[PDB]
Amino acid sequence: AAKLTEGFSFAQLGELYVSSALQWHQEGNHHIETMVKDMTG
Amino acid sequence: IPFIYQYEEKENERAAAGYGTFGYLITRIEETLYDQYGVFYELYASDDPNTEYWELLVEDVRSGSLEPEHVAYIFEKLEKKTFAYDEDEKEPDYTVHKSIRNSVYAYPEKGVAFARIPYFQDGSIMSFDCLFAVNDEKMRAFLEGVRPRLWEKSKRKVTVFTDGDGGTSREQEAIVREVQRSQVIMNPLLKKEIYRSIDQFFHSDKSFYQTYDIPYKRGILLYGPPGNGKTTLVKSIAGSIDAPVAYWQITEFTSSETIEEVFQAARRLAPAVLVIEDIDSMPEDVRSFFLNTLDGATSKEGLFLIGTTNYPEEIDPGLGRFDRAYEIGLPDEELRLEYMKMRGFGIFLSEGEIKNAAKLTEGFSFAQLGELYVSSALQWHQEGNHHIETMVKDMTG
Amino acid sequence: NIPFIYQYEEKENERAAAGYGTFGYLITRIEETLYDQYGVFYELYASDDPNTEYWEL
Amino acid sequence: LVEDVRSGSLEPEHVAYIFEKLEKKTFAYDEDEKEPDYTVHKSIRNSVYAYPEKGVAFARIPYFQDGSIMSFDCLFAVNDEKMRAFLEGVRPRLWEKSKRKVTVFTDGDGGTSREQEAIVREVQRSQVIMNPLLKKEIYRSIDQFFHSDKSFYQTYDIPYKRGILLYGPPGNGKTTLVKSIAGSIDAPVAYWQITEFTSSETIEEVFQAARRLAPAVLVIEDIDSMPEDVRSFFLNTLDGATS
Amino acid sequence: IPFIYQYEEKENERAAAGYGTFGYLITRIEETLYDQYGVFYELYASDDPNTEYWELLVEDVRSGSLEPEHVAYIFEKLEKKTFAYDEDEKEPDYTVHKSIRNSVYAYPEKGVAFARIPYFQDGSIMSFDCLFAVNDEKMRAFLEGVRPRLWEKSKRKVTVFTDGDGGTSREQEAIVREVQRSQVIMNPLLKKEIYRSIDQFFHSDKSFYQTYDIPYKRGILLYGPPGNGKTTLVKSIAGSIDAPVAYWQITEFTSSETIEEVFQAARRLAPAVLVIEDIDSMPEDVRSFFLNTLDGATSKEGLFLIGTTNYPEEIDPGLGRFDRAYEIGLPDEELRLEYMKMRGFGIFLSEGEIKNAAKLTEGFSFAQLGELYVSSALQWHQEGNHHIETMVKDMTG
Amino acid sequence: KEGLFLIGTTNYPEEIDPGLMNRAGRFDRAYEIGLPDEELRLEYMKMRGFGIFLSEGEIKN
Repeated sequence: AAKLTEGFSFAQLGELYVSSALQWHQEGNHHIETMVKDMTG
Repeated sequence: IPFIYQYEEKENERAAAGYGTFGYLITRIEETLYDQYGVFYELYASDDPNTEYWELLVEDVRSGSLEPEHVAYIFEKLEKKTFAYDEDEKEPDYTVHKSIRNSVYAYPEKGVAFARIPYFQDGSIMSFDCLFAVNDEKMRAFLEGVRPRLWEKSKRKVTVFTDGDGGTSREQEAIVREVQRSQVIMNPLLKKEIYRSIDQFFHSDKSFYQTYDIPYKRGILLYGPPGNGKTTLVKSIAGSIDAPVAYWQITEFTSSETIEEVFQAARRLAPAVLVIEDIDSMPEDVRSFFLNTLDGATSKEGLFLIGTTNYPEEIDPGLGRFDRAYEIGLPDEELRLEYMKMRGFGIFLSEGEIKNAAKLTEGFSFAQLGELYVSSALQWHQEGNHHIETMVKDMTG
Repeated sequence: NIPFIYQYEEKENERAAAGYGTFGYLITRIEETLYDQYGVFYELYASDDPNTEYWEL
Repeated sequence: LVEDVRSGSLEPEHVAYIFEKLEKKTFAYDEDEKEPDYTVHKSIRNSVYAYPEKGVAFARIPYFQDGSIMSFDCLFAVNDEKMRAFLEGVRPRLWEKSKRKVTVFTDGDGGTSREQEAIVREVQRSQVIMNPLLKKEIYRSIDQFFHSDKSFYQTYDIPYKRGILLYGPPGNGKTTLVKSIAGSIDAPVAYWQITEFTSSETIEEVFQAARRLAPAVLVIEDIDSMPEDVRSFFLNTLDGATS
Repeated sequence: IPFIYQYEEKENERAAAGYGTFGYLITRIEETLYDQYGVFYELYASDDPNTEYWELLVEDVRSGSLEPEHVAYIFEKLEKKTFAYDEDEKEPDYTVHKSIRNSVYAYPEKGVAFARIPYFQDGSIMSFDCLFAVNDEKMRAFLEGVRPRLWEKSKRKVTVFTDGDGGTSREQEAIVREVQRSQVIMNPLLKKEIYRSIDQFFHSDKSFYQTYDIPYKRGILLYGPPGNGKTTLVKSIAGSIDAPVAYWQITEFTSSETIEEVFQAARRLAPAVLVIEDIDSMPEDVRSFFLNTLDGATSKEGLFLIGTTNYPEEIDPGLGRFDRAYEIGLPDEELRLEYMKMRGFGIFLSEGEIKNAAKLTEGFSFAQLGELYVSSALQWHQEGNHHIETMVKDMTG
Repeated sequence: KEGLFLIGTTNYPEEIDPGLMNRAGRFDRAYEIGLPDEELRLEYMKMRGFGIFLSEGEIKN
């Protein structure tokens, strides 16, 4: 994920963290790469 | 060493002005509370500037709650009755009940009592708001309980802040229409995503935020082309949340001063959702200051901000300083079809007619589907005939 | 037992409340007058009403 | 005095109440304050307090005026030398207390507003992700300025002050770097909020208040948003060195 | 002819409100002054609006001067002590001394006495300022003496006027640094010329102005490219003058109203030098009015104005309405060398090194030579090494 | 009752409201106050006091 996030700010990594964590907490998996693409979207 | 003034005061001239009446009333208020409850109430505020729990008192009395008990009137010949009716508010209240001014009330289980003591001056009738308690521990527990009561009460209401020349104006409004989550017409994939934040923030235990060490706040921006119904959507989202909702109406009077007033007032209802519609209407000289309240070194927690803009360009120059910005486009066919069932086309059309009308309404905004509904409704209510295919083709052209 | 600086004790007519003597007498007389003409009991619902609408009616 | 009483500090000592039937207790809870304080304690109005070791006492004497309740703030001392020494101790006391607060100045219509908050989320230096040699040097100049000695600035008659400017695209640790400073240094930290009401009058109030806190760190977020008709005045204020 | 009001007044109802206390205090103040000094003081101002000599009284008491004698307290139980400490001023004063309010003071040689009589109202404690004298000739000589005392005291200070929204704010400051004429680094030929005016205006007998019939005022403009140290120069000139110095800080609040306030306040310290830095920062709508105060039909005397501008173009459109405008260029080699000895390069460099460094600093501003000094100082204080030739070559590039 | 005599001054006749000029009310005549010629300069220097330190020839020069 550090590689996939070239050009991210820390605040963006932090939004990535909240969104993954929510997914992990509520559904039992994180989907980290989809969310990286959602955010470039 | 010498003294110019050598006059010697009679002991009658030592008396303190106003204290003879006031000390007498306080003594009698305490004697009366003892006679009725068998405990000793003490003064904790002789002219209380706080208004929050005094407004809770009045609403408690007005609404016939059991908890506050009328203990005594102060002056036999001042008012013993009052009414809620104030001609300046949007929604009149005609409730008649025992007066607050000229009365002593007690919350006997809480150990806290209230007296609004009348007096005459210049030239109106004013009052000292006096607060009593049986001991320090009960006084503190009462204060600690104020905000949770205000919170529960504001779930049941919507609070509009309208910025004016002096400052912002707070206005509470009845939730005449409750909003189920199934009535939020929106891209399903993005509806799912937003509600992950919303449900965690408002409809779950708060431990999540401590477990992952995540600031307890959020700010999302909803943007898109005009007429896409962004405003009706945000109200619909807000209405699905089991927490007080506050609307902030930017005006031409919005300054960095109204901003701080509104955010401090919303933050008193935390957790609360704060709706900011057309944040692009706010003056350019406060926008730098505004974005700092959301992400600066002294930004605060407890608020879920939701803003709408037609010009994402101008709000968040980094487009990014809101947490997420979501595009609301025009509705595709399935959204158009949900809309038509929710708005009540099924009144006058068969399911085939709805499915068809969803299919023919390509490029239609939600507003246009609404204007279609009203115009199609009259015809069915005027002519027994709806003529939607004729009306969609005529509204496009 | 924490001392009190102020120890003067008040004679009973120092407890009189400013302006209430005139005001309460008037209210009382207005109630008696209304009773004498209509045989029903009127009481105060507002001692200085800020609403203007029904006053202008 | 209020904060000393509110916090249960050993001095002052409650000496007496003034009126038997005015308040004996109060509570800090002010709904117009962002941090609700629910502490109940002995009343300030209607009480006498003494700092026996300092020889100074306080009475907030109530009285009635136009209906409403007011007070005289009466100050007592045992002698002139005690009074002076007490006064001379006020700003060192406020200095210490300000190390454990953050001061925020927000420019409003009249002028600036001071509020003392605690940081909503504290930030240690280890949570600041940054090039270590950039980090090291930024922290070293701050840490040298307050804890090395001023043998340099006095020897060479150089005013004892410094400023650094942090810049870059948002969301990469500027704010985080700043917030890491309040916890991390033995000196107060003040934030200055520029607004559309920022004026030369506003700039004077802030530096006078900031210099009363010195040695301190003064943070000016978004210094670009300072209005144009006060920039020159701001430069003059910076030059006028209280060291 | 008839009279509506026929009520007949008891002689007790003729009494004048407040006069019974006041006349009693004045009588006792006079009795007490007689008992102590053996003369009769009379009231000359019952609530004096003048503040100048009342401030001289307070500073006299505060500074332990012998001249004002404490005569009596007014009320036994009001303050007998006070302190100078006011948290609103930049420089706190911790002096404790006898109170002014609640006291009677006399200048017995002068024959003038002061009483600040306390009273209670709304709801604070205020005072009547009462002024007494033994006769009219002494009263007048006292008044005539006020301005010369204020003048001597303001030599020892610098007064800053900062224009604000309500009006200008006067601020007195300690002369922490005295400035000898040899520390004014400046073109020698023009230094000589300016000081001809200055020495005549401030450091000589004033008869010159009457002998040649020459208005007793001056206004010079100092201009040049930015960074030429114009501001540090004018402060250095001002600090060499044995007369009160007043700084006027134009702000965005400067109007024709602040102008008149500042000039009338400076003119009270006449002869005084009035420094006006960056007169080009003043609003264009008051500039016509401003130049009239210096040369119009009702312009006044007593002031030596010194202004600085980077835009001589905009200040004095006749470029001429100031008396002289002098260009301050960048320093040539000998000025650069004086600067380096005055600022303290000789701490860490040999004379050869100074001479050399003056030679290599062509095109250097005074500020740049200053920034060179600080950066060269650390190195010598950090590395035992200065490396000026390396640092000049690096600062140019 | 009885008569205001107005005297207006300007260093910028171009910026004058033209309505002010050549009316009997308002300003009916205007005069230019220009640089002094040599005879007038010499007159000014004498009354001013240049003769205190200058000779009759130095002043003429």
